[PDB]
Amino acid sequence: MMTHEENELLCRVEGDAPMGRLMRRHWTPICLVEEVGEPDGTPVKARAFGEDLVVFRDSEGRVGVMDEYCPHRRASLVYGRNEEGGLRCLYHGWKMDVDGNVLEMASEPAASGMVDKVKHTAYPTQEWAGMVWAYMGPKETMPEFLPPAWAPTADTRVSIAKVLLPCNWAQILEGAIDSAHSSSLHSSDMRPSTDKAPRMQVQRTGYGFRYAALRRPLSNAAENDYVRSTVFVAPATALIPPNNLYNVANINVPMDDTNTAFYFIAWGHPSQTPETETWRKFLRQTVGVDLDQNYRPLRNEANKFWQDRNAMKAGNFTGITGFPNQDVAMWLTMGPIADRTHDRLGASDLAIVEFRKQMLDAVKAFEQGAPAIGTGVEAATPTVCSFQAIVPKTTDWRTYDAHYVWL
Amino acid sequence: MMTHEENELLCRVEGDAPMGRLMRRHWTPICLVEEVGEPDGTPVKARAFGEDLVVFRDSEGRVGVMDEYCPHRRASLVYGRNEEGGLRCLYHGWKMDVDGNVLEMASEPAASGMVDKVKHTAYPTQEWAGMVWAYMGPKETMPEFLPPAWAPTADTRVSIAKVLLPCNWAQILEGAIDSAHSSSLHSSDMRPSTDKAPRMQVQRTGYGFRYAALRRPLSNAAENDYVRSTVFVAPATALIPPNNLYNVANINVPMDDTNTAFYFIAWGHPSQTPETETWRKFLRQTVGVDLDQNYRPLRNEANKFWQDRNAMKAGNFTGITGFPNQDVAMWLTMGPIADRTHDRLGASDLAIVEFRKQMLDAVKAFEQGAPAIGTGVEAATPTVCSFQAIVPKTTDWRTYDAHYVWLDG
Amino acid sequence: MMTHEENELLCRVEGDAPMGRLMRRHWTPICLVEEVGEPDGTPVKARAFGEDLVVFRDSEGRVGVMDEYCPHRRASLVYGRNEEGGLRCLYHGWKMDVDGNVLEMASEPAASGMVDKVKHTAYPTQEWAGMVWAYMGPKETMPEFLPPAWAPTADTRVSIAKVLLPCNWAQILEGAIDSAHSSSLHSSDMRPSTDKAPRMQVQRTGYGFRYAALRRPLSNAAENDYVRSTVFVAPATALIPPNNLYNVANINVPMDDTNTAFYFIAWGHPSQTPETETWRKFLRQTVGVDLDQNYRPLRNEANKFWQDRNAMKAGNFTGITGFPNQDVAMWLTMGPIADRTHDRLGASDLAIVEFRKQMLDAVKAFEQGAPAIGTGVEAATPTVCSFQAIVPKTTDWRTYDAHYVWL
Amino acid sequence: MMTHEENELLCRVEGDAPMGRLMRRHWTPICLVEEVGEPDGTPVKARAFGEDLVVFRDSEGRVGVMDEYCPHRRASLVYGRNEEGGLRCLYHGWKMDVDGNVLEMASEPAASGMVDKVKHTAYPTQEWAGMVWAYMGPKETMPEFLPPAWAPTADTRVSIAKVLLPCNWAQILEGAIDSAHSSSLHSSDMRPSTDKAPRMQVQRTGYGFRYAALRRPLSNAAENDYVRSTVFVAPATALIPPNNLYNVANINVPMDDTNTAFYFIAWGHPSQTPETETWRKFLRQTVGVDLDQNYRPLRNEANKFWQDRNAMKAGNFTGITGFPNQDVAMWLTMGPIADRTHDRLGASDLAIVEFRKQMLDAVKAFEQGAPAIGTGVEAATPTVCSFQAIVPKTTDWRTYDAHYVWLDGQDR
Ligand code: FES
Ligand code: FES
Ligand code: FES
Ligand code: FES
Ligand SMILES: [Fe+2]
Ligand SMILES: [Fe+2]
Ligand SMILES: [Fe+2]
Ligand SMILES: [Fe+2]
Repeated sequence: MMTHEENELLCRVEGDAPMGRLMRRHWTPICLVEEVGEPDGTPVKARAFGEDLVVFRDSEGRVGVMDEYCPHRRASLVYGRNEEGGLRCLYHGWKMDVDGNVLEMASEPAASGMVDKVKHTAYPTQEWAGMVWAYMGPKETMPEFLPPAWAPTADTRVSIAKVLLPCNWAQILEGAIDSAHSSSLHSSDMRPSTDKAPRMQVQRTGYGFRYAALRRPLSNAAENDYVRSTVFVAPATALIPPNNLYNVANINVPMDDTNTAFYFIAWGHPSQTPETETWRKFLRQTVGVDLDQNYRPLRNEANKFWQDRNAMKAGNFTGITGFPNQDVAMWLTMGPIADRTHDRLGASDLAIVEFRKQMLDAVKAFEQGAPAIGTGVEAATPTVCSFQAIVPKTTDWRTYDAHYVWL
Repeated sequence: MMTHEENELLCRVEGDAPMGRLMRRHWTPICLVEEVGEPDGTPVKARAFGEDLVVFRDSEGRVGVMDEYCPHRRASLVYGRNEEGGLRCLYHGWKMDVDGNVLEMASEPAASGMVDKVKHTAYPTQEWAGMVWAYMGPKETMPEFLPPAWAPTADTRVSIAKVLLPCNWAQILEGAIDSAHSSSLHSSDMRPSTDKAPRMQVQRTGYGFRYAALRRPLSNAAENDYVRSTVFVAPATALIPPNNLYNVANINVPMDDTNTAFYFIAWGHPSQTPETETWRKFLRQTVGVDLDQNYRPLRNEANKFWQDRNAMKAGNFTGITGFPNQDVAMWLTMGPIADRTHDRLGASDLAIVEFRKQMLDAVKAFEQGAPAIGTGVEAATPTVCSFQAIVPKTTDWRTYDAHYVWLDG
Repeated sequence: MMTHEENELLCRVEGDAPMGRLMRRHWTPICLVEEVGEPDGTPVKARAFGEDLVVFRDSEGRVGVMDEYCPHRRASLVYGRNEEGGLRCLYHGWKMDVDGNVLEMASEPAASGMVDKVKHTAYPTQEWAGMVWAYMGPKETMPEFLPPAWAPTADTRVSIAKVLLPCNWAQILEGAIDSAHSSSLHSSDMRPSTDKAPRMQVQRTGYGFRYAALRRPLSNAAENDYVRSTVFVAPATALIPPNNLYNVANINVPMDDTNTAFYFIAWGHPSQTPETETWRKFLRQTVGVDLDQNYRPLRNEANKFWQDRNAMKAGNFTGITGFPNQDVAMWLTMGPIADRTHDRLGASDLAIVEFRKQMLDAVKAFEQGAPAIGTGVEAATPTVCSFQAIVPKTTDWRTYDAHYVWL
Repeated sequence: MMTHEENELLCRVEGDAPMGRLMRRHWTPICLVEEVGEPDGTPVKARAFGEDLVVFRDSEGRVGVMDEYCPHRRASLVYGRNEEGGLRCLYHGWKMDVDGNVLEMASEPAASGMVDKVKHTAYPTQEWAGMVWAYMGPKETMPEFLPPAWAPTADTRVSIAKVLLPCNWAQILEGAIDSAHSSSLHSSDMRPSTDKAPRMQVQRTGYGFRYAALRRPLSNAAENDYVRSTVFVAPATALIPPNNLYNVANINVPMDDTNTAFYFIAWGHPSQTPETETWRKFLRQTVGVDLDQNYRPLRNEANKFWQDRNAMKAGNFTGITGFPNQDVAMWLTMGPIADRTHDRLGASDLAIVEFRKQMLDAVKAFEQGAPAIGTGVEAATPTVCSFQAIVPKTTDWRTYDAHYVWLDGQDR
């Protein structure tokens, strides 16, 4: 049984919070590449770990991620002019480059003490797989940026739905490591199985854990299992089981203690992996249709996530369209921070139990001096993958030589 | 560098707050005269210093400013019947006059002495320069109402834009004593200088301070300065440099700790000064177009103050229309109470630093029992004015004998 | 100069108007396959040549295209129940199959054999390339359905934007055979040339014509021509010059005399050709963003097609987003039926002149009993293709051996 | 098969049109009582047979129905002041009484000979059964006003849904003389029968016709019939079969050739008949929810009458809420004026066939000088009533001694 205090430790990320300090030891997505446009594009507002950030791509094509508020008198830089190699605040014309250097102050003299040497909070960035990433941890702790398990290479197609969700990251992450839920919630959105009650096994690792959900297959149940294996990559990534054509990953980024940037990714061979808008349409996460311009969902508690009771009477399980929308209805109705003090977990919760244990330990150990889970030598790499396959009851799923879906 | 505690002391006005108590030693604008209409007109809701007020113009034409909540069981009087010399609560028919006497209790037997016992809290009021004013301090401290420096007399055209802004008053006031910002923020809304970096000087006074921004003028920069002088009139009024035709003033009234009634005033000779709707259209502060019926801006953070990025690519500096809306975008994005603990000020902030020093000092002194800054003998006058002028480098600006713009210059 | 009577002959299609009789000798797109759904799906409203149609996919997966009004008392069958092998009107329960046989009249005695005697107007249909096609000509004139030039085969990716436009088809058609327009209208959306004034050459065929716009190339304009060839496929199809990756076609179907279903198609090899939603987003034709649910544009004359004057001052040519929406602005402002009586045509209009001449000749010939242009032996095939290429000055562009783009 | 010319003759009512003339020989509902308010109430805009009307209740409680446009320069009197025994035009202050007499002209010299010489077109009116009625025919043809069949007495509860529909009156009327439609269209809205194909029989009368829909009952089907008898009262009223508690009638007033005021009425003993808002909610014809403030439906073609495809997949027949909205979807999708030249009518259409033949004869006869159908000693009275009952096959339904539903199971 978790305690109130453990819940807080697990979930809070703003400012002081140990869990944030840990998370900030990993490279984090801040926003989509598509949001920042061309050189001199419109500046973008973002939010990670309780901090408001401005993101902008300068004349040379470099992407900056900085504190949103001007270093001078803290007007929002989102309104500023992005040109001639920096972002210029509207108010008194201080201009910053993408590394946070103040290149100029319109109403100030000279250069030696205030003009150049003043440095606006700004983080290292990278662009990869359709996202802008930043390292928001102590600077001297920044590792080399390496390909995530779900975007191994410059030629993988990566297609992203982003949805800003008004609840804490941990209940969303839990929903990616919860194989049984597909067999209820997603049962109108379907495998060689109808088994609703899979056996769970978890293998902890240095970066998180891998787990397998074992279902009785429709044929030769005596002989084999339907294995679906998911990878938990700490702090807040799941590699969930692929389909026959492409892979699927979830990364979640805490905007603050009660909001999360949810990224749902189709990835694989370009000829077998949907493009962005196809993927969004399939998921019902189309900007302008399912989401507003800020990728916030139009489905909400007051319209019951557009649930359709007549669809449900007709045999549609949830009456909610777009399987992630079905997920969201469940997560948001748990409240801004799910109260895990009131859970009644079961066999199906095994990987969620492992998540809670592992992450609580990892944050206490980190606070006492260990490496942040999944950093340095520990890291997951693209050798890590989820998969699904009919497997011999006498083969160890943990040693099964599965690779990501390609060609 | 201010502490959190100094920032609280400067900014908070509600209830006890020292700065509220200081500010209430001065007559305060409550709402526009336009809002109260005619005798027996619709009652108006206002808020000052964290109090909800009802304002109304009775059958004899007198304006009352009173606590909004009925003294019986505290239903809002804003819904009541304004007629026959009083405001009558709908609920049980208690009727108050402009001075908060209860004239009548519809359901109370004249038997009891109740009707003459209850007095509703109501403030002394004045109407002047198109505003309803009230005196919200301890009554025995009420001074004679004298004209503001920006409304000298009955023959002055005074044209007002009112905007209710969801931030704290002090960040708004600071935006009025901040000469350098025009040269960036308002650069597409232009004077005989292209100088963006004015050198600043202040002269402290009994009622606040005057400051001058000096810029190199376009011609004869060798021997002359372009002097723009702004007057800070404590607690929260800036006489901003005039143009060639008319004067510009700003008075800010805290509605509470995180909201302010902003009044942006064109005043001068009628023949040279725009009318109200012309001024509002010029500033894009038109009720029904830029503002709702309560004078709240339709521009906001969610719509990004209607900033148009294509206009900015085309060369417009802020892509925001109406110069005060460009100011508002900056003030509001600093958050409901700007955190000055995080400022990094520079040369261009000298008046703002002065303001913080003087007001923190004035509030401390006032708590210790000194008179509230700018009251009694020390009060600003119509002779105090902002000014703009090409001035010889050998003339001390503090010495320039300026008058407020009138006719012919 | 065209006369009023020639303008009407060319443009009108309702009733027995000869041009509509001519067009109905060709298999015609009625709606997209994506509107009709699964077996027993929601019936769809369509309109072609002045007739309101209902389209539905029955329980066996067959598509019907039928007069919209019930043959009983003419209630709309769009509201009917699509199930159990047919479409049943709500009012008295008459049930039709996709061939317009009445299977049952809920309320009629079976004895007075009326159920066998009543047939409902229903048209032969075909599904191909993501569209539902019908043959709306006299029944015995129905030709074998062959693949159109832009959808050669079952392994071609065809991605379709559909827009319902409130003007007559012919002006929309003309817009696809008007090469010089790209060099103005679409100048901010572009090429091997900045020649704004192409010289024009046309070659008539039995199914339409091909033309070439010849531009001065970026140099070697002494040696070469930059050739873009478009193919007019009568009556209302334009195969437009490819890009280096995929092919583009336009087929327009008159809904009536003043409205047109506009189909703008990307087609080619699946790995080089965008998916539907990608195509629609590129063109700003996304349902729910640019279009309402009936595929009508939200851009219109009262909102000036969302023309942004600020973008124009910043150097964007039109201030209108999505190049087809730029064309649409121009077409709809010419009025419901463009008044060709008041054109002042120039050299750039040669292909438009050919079209006017050929279609007026075609329909005049057809009234006197000539086979409809482009039917039978003369019909365009996938060997007929548009192209674009530098063409050393000394070659007949007419002899150029282009194929569509594939890999 | 009707001709185009016969369709036009049956349906058009504006101005000269003979059907318009025929219909105007009957007292006509113009609006609901509840629209006219109290004395000095807000003037009401109404429209019958192609004329725009203003309706107001004056200071003394009387109701006027008059040409909407001021007799002076034709400004709308709907905007005028209703006070001091009259309606005064805002423009130049001409003031008219409910009889159309000009009481005053604000700007005309007191003894300008013009005052008591201008008469504005104003019709005789009657208030009854929660409606304002007017006599819009030639004044010397006006008959005494008698109770409608469906509102026999001052003690009767009458509850009305009014809906302004954008189609011609005749296709709406036909919808009420079409027993078979209920067994399909209204099959999710349901009786001692599941028979979908009633046998039909008609009995012509001097005011219209009665018809009987005969279905096999669910018990003793070989001996007994379930009889639903509807009465058509010309020109545009149907007394529809009652239920066990109360009575149901439809009166339709053409607003012009392509718009119709539809009144749908529950009536009977006050303790057995729902109140107005009850009835409206049940039918989904509530103002502010189903209808705008002018009683126009928010359900339309563009939103497919809010047809819910999922409800249909779950087994609801039409996916449209409130049985009249189901009717309306069918009527309006036939077009502003249904084209009867393209019908293919079967046995179920017998009452509609009869209505078409009867009303085309009546308007032909009338145009040539016969009395208007259903005027005079010929008038339907409250003795005429629809009914529903199980009846032995050996009994003639024409003979069944029906009375309108009243109390318990006893007559009135
Ligand atoms: S607040 Fe940004 S430059 Fe002054
Ligand atoms: S609350 Fe105001 S009179 Fe009672
Ligand atoms: S109108 Fe369709 S079955 Fe009667
Ligand atoms: S128009 Fe009515 S009084 Fe003149
Ligand atoms: Fe899920
Ligand atoms: Fe400003
Ligand atoms: Fe074009
Ligand atoms: Fe019905």
